[PDB]
Amino acid sequence: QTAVTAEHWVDSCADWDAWDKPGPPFRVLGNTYYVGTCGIAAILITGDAGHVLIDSGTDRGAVIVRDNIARLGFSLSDVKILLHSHEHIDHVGGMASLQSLSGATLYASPAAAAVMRNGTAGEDDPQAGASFPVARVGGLVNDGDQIALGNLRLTAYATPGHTPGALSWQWRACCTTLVYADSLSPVSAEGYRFNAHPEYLQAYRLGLATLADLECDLLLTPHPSASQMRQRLSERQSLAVPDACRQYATGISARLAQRLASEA
Ligand SMILES: [Zn+2]
Ligand SMILES: [Zn+2]
Repeated sequence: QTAVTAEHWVDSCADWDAWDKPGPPFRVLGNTYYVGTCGIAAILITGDAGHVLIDSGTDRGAVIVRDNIARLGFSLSDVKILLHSHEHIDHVGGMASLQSLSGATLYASPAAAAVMRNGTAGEDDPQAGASFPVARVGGLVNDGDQIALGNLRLTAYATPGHTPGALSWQWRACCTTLVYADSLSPVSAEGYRFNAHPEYLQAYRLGLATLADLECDLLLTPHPSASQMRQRLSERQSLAVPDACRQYATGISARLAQRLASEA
């Protein structure tokens, strides 16, 4: 009838907080929970035949994710499937620790699977320049592929640009359609330059135009402040906004247009 631990989250976590700062878990909607840190998001989706967990945070943030899952009363061994947003250390750095202690099978896009297998980028990664423990990928996720676990059902959408193998996940919670849209930010390491890889930008455009048109009632981001999750939690009754994915993707296209303006 209102938050309850999401109110505690607003009091405990700030906007653009530290990646490894401990934070409380709260319920997003129905079977979907937030189990991430104050700076890095981790999405837990519970079902009758196990749970799905998206993203791990860093190797230090995975300790907070493990704690937050236990705070809600859910068993880590009941986490049967691990998913990812994109293959950066602040989101999948502790994936190997969560996979080892839960026994879940980790699904990843081909480009992300190479990073998890090697523990590092990644020639075409815009931020190629910290390594993390290697993880065991059990399945490959392509564009439009579905993930099934009992009554749970998630569909992935290849939305590269921030990373070559970034994914955006969409599921239903009972209804409401939630979308875990990737960071998609036109950020990179100094000296990478976006305009040098036009093969990388057309696919960037293709995923952005796909994300904007997805059925999308509630928006979630690996960096919570990317979708103003804290403001939506503090200001309103629900996290769901009409045209949430349409506004977010248009904002990314605006940032991308200004990023390509810094070419010359
Ligand atoms: Zn990133
Ligand atoms: Zn990040």
